[PDB]
Amino acid sequence: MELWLVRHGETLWNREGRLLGWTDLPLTAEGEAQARRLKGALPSLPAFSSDLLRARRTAELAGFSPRLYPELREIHFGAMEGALWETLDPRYKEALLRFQGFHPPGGESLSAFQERVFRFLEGLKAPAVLFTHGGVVRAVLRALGEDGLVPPGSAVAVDWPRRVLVRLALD
Repeated sequence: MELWLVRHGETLWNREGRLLGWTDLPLTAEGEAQARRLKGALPSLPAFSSDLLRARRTAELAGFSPRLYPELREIHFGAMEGALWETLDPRYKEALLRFQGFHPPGGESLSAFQERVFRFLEGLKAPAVLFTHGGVVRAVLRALGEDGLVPPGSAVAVDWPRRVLVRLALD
């Protein structure tokens, strides 16, 4: 089933390299610019969005009026929220890089994150545009056997749960 996953525009922590999860940061000026560039580049399909500010605002600037679902939220980093990637302990960096076995204190385990995301995708009844987060797009891409990193404000269309159709990056 055709689904378009959109990574929200940049926030300050994306520039600073800090783990951004449920911290409700706003888009930067550049992030809003990136969101506007998406308007007209995405198909006219029903839309869904994470309820976090940066995602909702991206959907709005991209010309959509999405139905909100917390299930589309980025992973909850708990006590690691805001931690600099640079300073992340080796076993944590690798855990995140290999995308396997991770459960920060006060947060969500990667397993719970995946279950939440995939259960949501399974429930979709028709093609749609999903405004969501980097970690969500990465979970989906990795499950499809591909590199899960995409630029902020970019999108990826997939035939769920089979393959990636296209990666759309705008400048």
